[PDB]
Amino acid sequence: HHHGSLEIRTKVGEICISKVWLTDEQINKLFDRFKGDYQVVNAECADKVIFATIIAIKAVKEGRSIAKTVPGEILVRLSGNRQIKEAIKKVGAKEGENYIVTFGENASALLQKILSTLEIKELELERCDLEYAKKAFEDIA
Ligand SMILES: [Mg+2]
Repeated sequence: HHHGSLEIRTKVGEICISKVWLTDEQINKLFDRFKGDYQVVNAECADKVIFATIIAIKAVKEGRSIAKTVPGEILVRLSGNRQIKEAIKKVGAKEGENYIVTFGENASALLQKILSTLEIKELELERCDLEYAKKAFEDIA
């Protein structure tokens, strides 16, 4: 824009993700034990989780987020529901296949820590097909 302005950063830092199997039992222990820079979501494929996480990190940083924390804002952005309670219903962790995403300075170690400590089984990361990725992008960006 105007000559002399920043300098506006596109990068949000490292984001790590794994598709996992979680029992209700594992989901309980996860939320009780871990309080940091992660979220667990029930999503169709990985790309949309990454899009939601990027937007959530940026919106929080810019003070333009709907929810007040990144984990809350991931749920809002991934679901498209401004009400956190409604977002949780749609894309919150559910017994079965989930994605764990971590972000911030120690993203990779945190993801490893969650996975290792809870002996969580990883599944093949599933990419969104291009049709879905197009839709997810228009929905989120
Ligand atoms: Mg599901």
